[PDB]
Amino acid sequence: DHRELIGDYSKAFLLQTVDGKHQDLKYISPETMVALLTGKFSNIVDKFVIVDCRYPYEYEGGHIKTAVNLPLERDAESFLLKSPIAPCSLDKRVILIFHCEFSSERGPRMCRFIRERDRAVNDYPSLYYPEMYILKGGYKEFFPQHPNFCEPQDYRPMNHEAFKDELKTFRLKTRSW
Ligand SMILES: [Cl-]
Repeated sequence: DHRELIGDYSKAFLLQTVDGKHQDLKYISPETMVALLTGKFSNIVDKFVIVDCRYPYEYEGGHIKTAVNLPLERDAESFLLKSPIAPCSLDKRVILIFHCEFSSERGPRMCRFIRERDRAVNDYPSLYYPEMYILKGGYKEFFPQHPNFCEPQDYRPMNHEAFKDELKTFRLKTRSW
C-alpha cells in the first residue's frame, strides 16, 4: 500500500481514498461507501458505523441506511467509547465513516474529537477505532449518486428555510460555540 498505516500502526488502510480538504485525513467516495454497504469487503470488515453528525432534522429528512445520528460530541463519545464496538474476530476490522452535509466542517471535527478521546483512553499507540474516514462531499453528494441507499429518499439541507428554529434549538445544546 502507498499510504501510511492506520492509527494503531497495525496494518494498511483498507479502502481507496480521494483527495479532500483536510490533507492529513482520509476521505472516501460515495462508491466506496456503497462497497461497504453492499458487503464488498465482508470477509475482512466485521463492522462499520456511519456517524451522521448533522442535526436531527437533517437526518430525519433523509440519511444513509444504517447510519446513526450523533451530532453532539458527548453523544458520539458515549455511543462509540463507553462500550467500544469491536469485531467478533481478531482477524477482522471495525471502521468508522463520519460525514455531515458537505463533510466540510462538522464531519471532520467530530472525527478528530473521537480520535483525541480514543488516544486519551488507551496506552499509545492502541486505539478502539484506528481506521476512520470522512465521506467526501457528505450527504449532499451521496444522495444524488445513490438515493436507494438512503431513507427516506430525500435531502433536507441544514439551511432549509422551514427549519431555522430547529437549527437554533439544536445549537443551544452544543458544548461550545
Ligand atoms: Cl457538542
